[PDB]
Amino acid sequence: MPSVIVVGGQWGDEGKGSIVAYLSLHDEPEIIARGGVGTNAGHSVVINGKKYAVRQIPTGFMQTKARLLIGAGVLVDPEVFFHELEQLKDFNVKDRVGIDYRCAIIEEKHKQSGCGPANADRVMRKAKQAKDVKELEPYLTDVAQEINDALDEGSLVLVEGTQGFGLSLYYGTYPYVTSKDVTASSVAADVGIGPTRVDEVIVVFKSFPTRVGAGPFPTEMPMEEADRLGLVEYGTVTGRRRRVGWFDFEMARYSARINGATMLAVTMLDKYDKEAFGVTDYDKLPRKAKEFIEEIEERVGVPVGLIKTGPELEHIIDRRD
Repeated sequence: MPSVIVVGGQWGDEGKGSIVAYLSLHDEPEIIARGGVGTNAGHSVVINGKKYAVRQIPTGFMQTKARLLIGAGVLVDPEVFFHELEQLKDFNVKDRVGIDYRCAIIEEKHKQSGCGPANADRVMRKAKQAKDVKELEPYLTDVAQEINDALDEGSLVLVEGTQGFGLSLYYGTYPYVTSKDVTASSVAADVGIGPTRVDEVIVVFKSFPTRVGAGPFPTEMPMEEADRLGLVEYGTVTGRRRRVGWFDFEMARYSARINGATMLAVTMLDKYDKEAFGVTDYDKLPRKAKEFIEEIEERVGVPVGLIKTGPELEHIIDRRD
């Protein structure tokens, strides 16, 4: 059934984790594969007051009745993998987690995240694979296999990528980008699925774009201003203070076009307008809020099917009728 690919249209941290979590529970997909680079991104989600952060395992772990797979095109770090298996032991992920036996491994000599150096040898065919380490075996499998199997069985499959279009290796702010393409097409290749097998493509966006480290930020705002509006965010893995800037409709439109976005997702709308916090019904949104949304759909050319009005799961407006 309608396979959904979730990717970011900015510079990562758009809240891809929250969206995947919502869909995992509301839609109840049978498979939740993870794509992208590796563990250099910690997708977070707030489950009833408790904040979570995963870098290896998909952000759909809350859905016990579903397998969590990791695409072959994704780098795996044994240290973080097992760490999260313990952190999520309450969800019994260790029983439904599968790592493609063709995934590249991130060794300490790479970490010297290590995703960059890892891919360096990856394309140089010098790094080992998942089936080369003993610790990783009871989880090995063929993600491309299971995904296609369920896909033919009309089963729902949800895949999530990492980073954002802005960090794309091809269409990103080179050289200030990741070590690979993060478009919906790439994510599909990471899990082993044909482009014609993809039904829906959701490009996530957040009221205020953010950056991590050097890089061109046209809509960037003085951090002094980011403090007044209260948009100060810290990396879930580095604790680094991300740079903030106002929405970039131009980029949003472009990033949504190349990704062939069939749906748009907006998050942290409450940060743009306090009067929108908790809203579940679009019609119950304040003028200012509706203005922003409508403006996005007209500037991007794609309708927003999901709107996050808070960090909690219930804080979201689902209009995918």
